[PDB]
Amino acid sequence: TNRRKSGKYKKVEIKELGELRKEPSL
Repeated sequence: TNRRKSGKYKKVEIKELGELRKEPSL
């Protein structure tokens, strides 16, 4: 993207993996 919006964007990756349920992406 033209702007990464990083960190806030980066957490969305593990958020979709379910960090809200405590399921990690690692």
